[PDB]
Amino acid sequence: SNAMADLFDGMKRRMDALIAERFGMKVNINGTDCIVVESDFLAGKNVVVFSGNVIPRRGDRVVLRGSEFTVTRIRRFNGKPQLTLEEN
Amino acid sequence: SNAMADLFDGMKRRMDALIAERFGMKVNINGTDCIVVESDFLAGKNVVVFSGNVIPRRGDRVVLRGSEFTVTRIRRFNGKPQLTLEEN
Amino acid sequence: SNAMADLFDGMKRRMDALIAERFGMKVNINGTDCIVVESDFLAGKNVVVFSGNVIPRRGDRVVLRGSEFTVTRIRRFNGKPQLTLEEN
Amino acid sequence: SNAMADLFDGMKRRMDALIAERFGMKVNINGTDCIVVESDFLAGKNVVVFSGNVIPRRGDRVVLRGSEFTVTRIRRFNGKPQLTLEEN
Repeated sequence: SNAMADLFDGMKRRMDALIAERFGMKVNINGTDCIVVESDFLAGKNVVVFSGNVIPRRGDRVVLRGSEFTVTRIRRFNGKPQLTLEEN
Repeated sequence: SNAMADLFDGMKRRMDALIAERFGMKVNINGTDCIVVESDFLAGKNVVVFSGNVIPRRGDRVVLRGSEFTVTRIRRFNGKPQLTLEEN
Repeated sequence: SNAMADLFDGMKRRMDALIAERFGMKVNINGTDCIVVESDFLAGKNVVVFSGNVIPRRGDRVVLRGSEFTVTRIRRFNGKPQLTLEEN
Repeated sequence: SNAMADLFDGMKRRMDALIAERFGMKVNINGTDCIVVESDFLAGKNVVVFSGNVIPRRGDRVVLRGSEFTVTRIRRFNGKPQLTLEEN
């Protein structure tokens, strides 16, 4: 019952925290700093947002690796924002 | 790199398929049959949708266990539709 | 590094505790009570020992489900004692 | 039933193969080449043997990183040989 489900949830939570720790980048989205991971490591730059303190939007300017981008579209990747970014 | 990430993805995919197999219910949402799991097993009926062949919406009538419901709101649960259903 | 390895270890530890919780049986081996799981659920009765407080041996009498057995041979199953038991 | 158990087994199998891939070393034990991982990454050199084609023994000479060692003792680490090696 819950046991199995509660276990699975914790494993998923720890699994994502590890991916973010290993490949995450520090990035600024609409004024808020957060961690993102390039889609290269998981699969017009593409990245999925791991921090839970931001809600990215189409329009938002994203500073990544010193360059400015614009979130042109937003998909889902296991419930996480997958952003399509375009140079400015 | 990808190895770890590709592994994690497969584990997540298999983990959800098992939860659906063990606790999933067969239910009809807006004319389409699909599998859903009561939130009781994972945490005004509440359920998360596991089948990938439906896109639930506020308004949709849901036949569950012989009764009709209406999806009043839709949240996310690890990227899956979590529906709040009300009796008719 | 350790992170990934430490994570994997904990998942394995929790994974086994769940299997034991769901299918484990209470059994007496050479005077000590412990949990065992029938090989039917994992693959001349055959079982693997989950409790860490016993060290089974060829010769040992095992009371299981009301009947007495003798451990005729001992293999390994992911590092756990897999006992071959014969009726008395 | 088996489903959960069969899933857990596969995850464990894939989990170990990944650790070996990331930290494994190529080493010769009693004439046979195999993969080993330093205990530093998992916890008088100490290592656990991942390859399934060897059966290490006390006495065996082990060539590791260009140096010769002797397996002085053998423990278990989740069912895998954990060897204690001494310089020659």
